[PDB]
Amino acid sequence: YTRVVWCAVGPEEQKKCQQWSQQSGQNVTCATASTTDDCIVLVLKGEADALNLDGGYIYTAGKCGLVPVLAENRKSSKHSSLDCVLRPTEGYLAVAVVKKANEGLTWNSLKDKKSCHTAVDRTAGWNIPMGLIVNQTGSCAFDEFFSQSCAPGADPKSRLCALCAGDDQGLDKCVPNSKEKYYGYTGAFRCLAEDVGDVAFVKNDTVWENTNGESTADWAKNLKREDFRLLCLDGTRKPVTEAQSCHLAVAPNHAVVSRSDRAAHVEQVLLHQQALFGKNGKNCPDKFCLFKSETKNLLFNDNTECLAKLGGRPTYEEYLGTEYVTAIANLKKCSLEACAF
Ligand SMILES: *[C@@H]1O[C@H](CO)[C@@H](O[C@@H]2O[C@H](CO)[C@@H](O[C@@H]3O[C@H](CO)[C@@H](O)[C@H](O)[C@@H]3O)[C@H](O)[C@H]2NC(C)=O)[C@H](O)[C@H]1NC(C)=O
Ligand SMILES: *[C@@H]1O[C@H](CO)[C@@H](O[C@@H]2O[C@H](CO)[C@@H](O)[C@H](O)[C@H]2NC(C)=O)[C@H](O)[C@H]1NC(C)=O
Ligand SMILES: *[C@@H]1O[C@H](CO)[C@@H](O[C@@H]2O[C@H](CO)[C@@H](O)[C@H](O)[C@H]2NC(C)=O)[C@H](O)[C@H]1NC(C)=O
Ligand SMILES: CC(C)Cc1ccc([C@H](C)C(=O)O)cc1
Ligand SMILES: [Fe+3]
Ligand SMILES: [Zn+2]
Ligand SMILES: [Zn+2]
Repeated sequence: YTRVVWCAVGPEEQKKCQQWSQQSGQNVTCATASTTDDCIVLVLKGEADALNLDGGYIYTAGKCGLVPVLAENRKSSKHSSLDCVLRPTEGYLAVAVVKKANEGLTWNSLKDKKSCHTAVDRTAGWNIPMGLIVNQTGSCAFDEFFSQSCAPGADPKSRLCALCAGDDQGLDKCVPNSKEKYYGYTGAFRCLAEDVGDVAFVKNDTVWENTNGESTADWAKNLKREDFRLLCLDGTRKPVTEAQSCHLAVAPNHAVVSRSDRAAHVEQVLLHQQALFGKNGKNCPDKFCLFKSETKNLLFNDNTECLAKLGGRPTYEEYLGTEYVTAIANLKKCSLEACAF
């Protein structure tokens, strides 16, 4: 059935998509929206087929009837010569990161500091750290906990957007797409590295990928792992090598979602597209790589080894788990079941 329309979020994902579209022979084409929620509406209307989503957005989409199709999978220590496509996903570690030089900042003294978040509604950037903090303060006024924030996706006039920079020209401040300089895993870690915020809520991988030479980006060239600490829930501070034992939670991997009636077809095309543009793919290193965009995580995370079949044919609830779903239900109370569209 066998053409797929991919939904790109913002102009740089559009660029990368049009490139993929060309190389694929128009087997994949591109719709673009300004936000993930908008791409979710395109999918429901049937005007696009699929896009890859963080867990907090798999929640939104799943209430509207969309279904997990294929999950991002990275380099697992355990689970050895099992083919990547069939290997269970591990999850990723959500962490809070601070500068070592900012002595005496711990989980217990976050109040009134400056924070950097991936975007409103994302797992490691928003849902986990704010669900914890609402639980802890027994208060729904998360908008008043940090003194200033960059939380792309909140009111550009509020203090939740005060730290956001916008694009090259200072436009589009606090849009939840990669035009916002501090958007996403990479933008929130940048927000911290340049000392705009005191704390970044990212995942474990982000600190490694942008330190000790792994990046090459001008802001990240000189960043050293030993210059950062993770904040643990018991009040302590650990080197970034201790994430197994100092994280806020383990997150379900980003996954491709589609409308249930398109799922089989979307799944077939993507297995064949990764055969060509994935890690060992026929055409990757030389014509086109799907999982590469210079640390920008465009369409897919740059560390993705493959897209993996699911097994258990899970619903979105089962995919996310009862642990994670009740956390979001509870947090959403502050802002009991319906498609928000
Ligand atoms: C913030 O606090 C709320 C309220 O405590 C957390 O939601 C609550 O989560 C618990 C445990 O995950 C749910 O209870 C039960 O857990 C046992 C353990 O296996 C299980 O056997 C039961 O099936 C049940 O799920 C409980 O429903 C839920 N409570 C309410 C009133 O909603 C939430 O996890 C916390 N937020 C974060 C992000 O930490
Ligand atoms: C565009 O899509 C079609 C359908 O998948 C591809 O044409 C098929 O290629 C497969 C695998 O190489 C063959 O075994 C089929 O017999 C072909 N026929 C069909 C189903 O039409 C084509 O490979 C795709 N093009 C690119 C460059 O990605
Ligand atoms: C935190 O993230 C880093 C970055 O992904 C993980 O380290 C990588 O681990 C794989 C094998 O598991 C190695 O092949 C890579 O060379 C490592 N990458 C880098 C950039 O150093 C690390 O394992 C994660 N830590 C935990 C505890 O999950
Ligand atoms: C660790 C992460 C990748 C996911 C994860 C955790 C639990 C479950 C089951 C269905 C559940 O917790 O309800 C599924 C997936
Ligand atoms: Fe995420
Ligand atoms: Zn844990
Ligand atoms: Zn099931």
